[PDB]
Amino acid sequence: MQSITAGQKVISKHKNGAFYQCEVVRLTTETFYEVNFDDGSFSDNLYPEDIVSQDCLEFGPPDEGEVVQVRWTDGQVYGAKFVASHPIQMYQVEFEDGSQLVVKRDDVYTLDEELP
Repeated sequence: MQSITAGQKVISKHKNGAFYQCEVVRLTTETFYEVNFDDGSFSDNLYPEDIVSQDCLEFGPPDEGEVVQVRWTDGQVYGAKFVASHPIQMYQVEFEDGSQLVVKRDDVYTLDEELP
């Protein structure tokens, strides 16, 4: 399948929920953290700044297995153990209204292809 490059016109969903033509402004790598909470539940999509026991933006990820504290979706702090750091290629897109999103490869379509 096709690689997508910066400056290409593509089709993707706007924040309102409908597909429009947009432009790829830049390619980015986003780094997600994976953790096992103390109750045994698992998260695969934490950001580095969500670790509140150490400064991961300045010093990089925890060691595999390391005890951490996490600021969660409810705004509370929970104990966890660090599992892994998972980098993903993403695509910053811009619509005619000036709005922007950062999205996964599977959310972008070429002008020539059938939707969805």
